[PDB]
Amino acid sequence: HTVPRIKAITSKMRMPKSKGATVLNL
Amino acid sequence: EHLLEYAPQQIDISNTRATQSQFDTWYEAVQLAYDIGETEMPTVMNGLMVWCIENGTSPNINGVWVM
Amino acid sequence: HTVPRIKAITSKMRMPKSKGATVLNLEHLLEYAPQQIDISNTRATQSQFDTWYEAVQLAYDIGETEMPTVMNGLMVWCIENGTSPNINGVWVMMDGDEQVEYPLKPIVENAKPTLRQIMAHFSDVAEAYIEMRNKKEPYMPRYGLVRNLRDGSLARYAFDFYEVTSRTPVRAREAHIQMKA
Repeated sequence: HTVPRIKAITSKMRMPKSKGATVLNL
Repeated sequence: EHLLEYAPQQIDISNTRATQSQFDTWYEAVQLAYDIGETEMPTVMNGLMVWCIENGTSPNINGVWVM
Repeated sequence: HTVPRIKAITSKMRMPKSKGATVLNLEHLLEYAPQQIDISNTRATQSQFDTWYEAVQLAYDIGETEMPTVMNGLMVWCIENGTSPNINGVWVMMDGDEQVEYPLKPIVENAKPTLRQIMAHFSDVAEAYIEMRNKKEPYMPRYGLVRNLRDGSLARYAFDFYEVTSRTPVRAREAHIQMKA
């Protein structure tokens, strides 16, 4: 009796990266 | 011979109701899209009938239904 | 001497079933009884109405303590006109025999799915306002006014965004057949 709620899938954003390091300074 | 015992229910051979295969595909495909466990889906379809009584059966393709 | 009674044949109901398993949950169904007002295709969902009400607040830049005033005139304005106006334009309110205007672009653009289907939240209250006005003068909304209609008492049910439920009088319920013909 918890009336299932459709799970929300948050598509993780893809920071540009070089040599395993983010380029933009958030 | 076979005709004398071939007596199916009227409920079964109709042009209104969908075949058991087509209903099975719809019920399974909805489960994959919503991603809900089979033990909890009875709840979801429990509100689907109630929602479709209060409205039509040809709504907008894009939209939501409320429980 | 038992006077045979015609036997009763109970036609067993046919639960929908997939892979030999009932789909409906009979337990939950016996207490799942929501209001008719809630599950409708006319009224917008509480989330969509929340987005519209919040987004309008950001666009107009008015404090939440004063916005009730602004929406207080929005319903009255939409009774006197339709619910599908020009995207670019204004709606008028009133401060003591003077006009103040507000842009109509934010109101009619953040109204999903349509302004009628989201402003129908106000349709219940609008009956109280119209009845109050009609108690001091002959009041008729301009929509039903110019819809070939002539009845006076019915005017409580003669605006564009009226939603119909099981408690509307038959005279009201049969009316919308002719106006929306």
